[PDB]
Amino acid sequence: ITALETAIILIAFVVVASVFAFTILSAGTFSTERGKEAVYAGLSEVRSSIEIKGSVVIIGE
Amino acid sequence: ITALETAIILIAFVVVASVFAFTILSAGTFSTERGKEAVYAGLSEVRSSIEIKGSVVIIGE
Repeated sequence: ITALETAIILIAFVVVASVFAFTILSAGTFSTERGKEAVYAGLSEVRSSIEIKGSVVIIGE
Repeated sequence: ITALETAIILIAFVVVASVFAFTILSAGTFSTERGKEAVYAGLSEVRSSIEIKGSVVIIGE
């Protein structure tokens, strides 16, 4: 007797673990993507800049 | 577990540096502009003298 039912719980747990493992794999991929994008965005902002060259001229009507 | 955690803290520190960096850039531009005004202001004052020519005359009522 004891042999047969042990099989059922045996399958039941591995299926749950596999489904959980699949979710972690998908979740981990999204997290890394978000982190990578943040670094690229930060570097772009620091680099961009404008400076004024020469004197300012004003024209009277 | 440690992977998912580390992404969240990592983004937090990058954003803080980005905001701090932006503040420095804007702050530094103001300082340079103010320093430049002083030199032009100083030079203008030195050359703006005036001089008396001739003799002084008084008219009797």
